[PDB]
Amino acid sequence: ANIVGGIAYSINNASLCSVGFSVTRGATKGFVTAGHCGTVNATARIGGAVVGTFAARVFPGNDRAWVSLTSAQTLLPRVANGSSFVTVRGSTEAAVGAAVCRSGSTTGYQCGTITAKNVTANYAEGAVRGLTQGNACMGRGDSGGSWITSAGQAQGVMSGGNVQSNGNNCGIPASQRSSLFERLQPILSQYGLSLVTG
Repeated sequence: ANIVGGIAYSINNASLCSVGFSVTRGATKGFVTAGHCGTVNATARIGGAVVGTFAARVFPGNDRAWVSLTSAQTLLPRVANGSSFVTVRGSTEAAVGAAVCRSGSTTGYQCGTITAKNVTANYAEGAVRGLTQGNACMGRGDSGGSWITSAGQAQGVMSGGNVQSNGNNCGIPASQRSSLFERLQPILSQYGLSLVTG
């Protein structure tokens, strides 16, 4: 399969989440995603085919993971934007007030601004701290998906937010949205990963 940020993948033939970013760890191919998406050794599938397994994760406390892929997979420095693509050019962290977009299987490509940093989410499983907050909308299934600036700077991976009864927060104004992502930089350093860029 071609690995592109924002596309759907399944975990152990059950849950559905979104790809974060293509990465390498030496000769090993992979992608980063959210930790709540799967446990270590869980099997990831794209288009019905096994593509790899969860190599490591932290959730809760943090919300990060990476999936170790078979050599047959094709890593790409891209994030889905409809039929088009946003090129991943680096991982410069944007400041509060910056415009940012996110890509996921459920709500697709959505944009907003970064509104706060170091936010704590109180999930069913426990607290996750240090999250960055934006007001781009999102829905269930967008978890793990890319957050990236239009200029191609990868920001992090979708963790969660204040979804409504319809499963997303698209139906409320941006001013009322809390869409939270896990910063990319600590994921890269924790697992010794390098971002695939173009």
